[PDB]
Amino acid sequence: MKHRYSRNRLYLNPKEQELIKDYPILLGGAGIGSIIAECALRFGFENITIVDGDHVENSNLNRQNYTEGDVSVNKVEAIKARLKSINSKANIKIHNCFLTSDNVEEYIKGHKVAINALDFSSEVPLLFDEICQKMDIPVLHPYNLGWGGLVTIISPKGLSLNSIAKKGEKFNELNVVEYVSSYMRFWGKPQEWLEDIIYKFKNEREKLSPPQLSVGSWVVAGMCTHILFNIATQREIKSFPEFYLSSLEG
Amino acid sequence: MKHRYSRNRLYLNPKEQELIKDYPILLGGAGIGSIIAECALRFGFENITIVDGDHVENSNLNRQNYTEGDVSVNKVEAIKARLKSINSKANIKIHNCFLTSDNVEEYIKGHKVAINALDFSSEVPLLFDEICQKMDIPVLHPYNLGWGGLVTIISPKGLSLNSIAKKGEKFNELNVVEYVSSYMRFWGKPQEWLEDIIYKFKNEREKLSPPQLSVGSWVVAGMCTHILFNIATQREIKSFPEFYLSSLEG
Ligand SMILES: CCCCCCCC(=O)N[C@@H](CCCCN)C(=O)O
Ligand SMILES: CCCCCCCC(=O)N[C@@H](CCCCN)C(=O)O
Repeated sequence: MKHRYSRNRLYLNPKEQELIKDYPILLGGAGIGSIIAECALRFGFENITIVDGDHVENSNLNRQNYTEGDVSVNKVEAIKARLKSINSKANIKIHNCFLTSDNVEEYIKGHKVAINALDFSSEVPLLFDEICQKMDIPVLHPYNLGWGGLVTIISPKGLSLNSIAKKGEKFNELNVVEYVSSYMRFWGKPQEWLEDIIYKFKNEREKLSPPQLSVGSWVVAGMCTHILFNIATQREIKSFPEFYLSSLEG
Repeated sequence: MKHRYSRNRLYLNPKEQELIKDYPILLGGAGIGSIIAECALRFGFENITIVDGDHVENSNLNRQNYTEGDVSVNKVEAIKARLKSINSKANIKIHNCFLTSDNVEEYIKGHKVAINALDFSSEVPLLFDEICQKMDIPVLHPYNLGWGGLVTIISPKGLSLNSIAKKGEKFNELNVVEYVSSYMRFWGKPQEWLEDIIYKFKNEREKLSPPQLSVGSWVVAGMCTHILFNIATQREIKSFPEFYLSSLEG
């Protein structure tokens, strides 16, 4: 293995390090995804495509991979600068574009795995998954539950997130999180912290974006890197409606 | 709360955000601690002292908070640059020196909590904890278990790591990790992945440094930030001999 991956030994053999080096990852969303990209790059995944159309905002600094100097810059330009300072020989391809129903299929082509970190206020979070399923591309959905990291993998031949959507209202991250907490309580392991923050968020007078913490960003980035390593080396993983939830109490 | 910590709301109230802002943290060791430092800084902990005498090497980039440009610079110089580019008004005090029996007490004095990330090949890992107990400074011990993050907190009036050290034989991180695996198995939760890497590492022909992965580093950084927040806000915590273990498998 290379001197950069020296301490990866025993956990990974030389042939696995080689395999994940060129494994093409598609990253939709450079918010929580900017933390995921660094952890995955340092692990050894050197072929990452990042698509995001937002700019770096002040409020990102509590949980995303940007600096004071990055504010007002395209997230994709900023995270590529960061990633290429970690690994100059890395293959980091960025696109400062929003995903739409018209362009999303062309971006997906050519990748072996995808990470759906798209805001539900755009238009294509679920269509993205539908297209990936058609192409044998498993999809990681990472969520920042503040204290917890949540990941579920949409597998090509399995259920989609549609199963938790009601046909009359739009579907966002609050539906996934309400699904997860309800699942946990039903099966005898309630996450009262998660139920508490769901309750607090719903009863807010003003309508704001969900809160997120650096802890959940860092934990979910670790989970994704492990899941990516498992998919690339064809080790077993749980697919939706199953999920991975990781927190200080677990 | 500044607009930088805007998305921290509900999880933290404004009075909690202010408290951790000036909460003096001592971080001994800027390796795994460099990942911990960023996650805690973005969370709102703005008063961090970092002590480490090593320089940045190539093998650090697979799991530590450094870049190719940082290589050959004092780890403490690199991590202060990284952190201060995230938050210019942060109070980041560094010391480019190894801790010894003579200097370790004066570094500890003045902090409310400490993170002992000191290599067990130095002379002061256990003495570091003893002084903190004498001063009512709880000590977090974070460990990188590859796929897992492990944190144990030494509380001032509780058991120290001495309890698992053997009178007469040398004590290193493998003793801590072997206690955790044995403890988990004792309780019917064997971590066979963890037991596997211990076996592989012990039966290594050559004597090398333990492997570590970016996955555990990112996970343990999140755990430490949650634990730090709980200690500052006087929320209950688990003390050694109990510990926190977090992995995808759990
Ligand atoms: C009230 C507590 C619930 C918190 C909601 C989760 C918010 C979140 O994790 N949002 C990601 C987008 C990923 C979505 C993938 N379908 C981001 O803002 O990057
Ligand atoms: C064979 C598997 C066992 C792995 C050993 C754990 C190594 C580790 O986590 N070492 C930290 C130092 C923190 C120590 C705190 N008392 C570092 O190298 O930063």
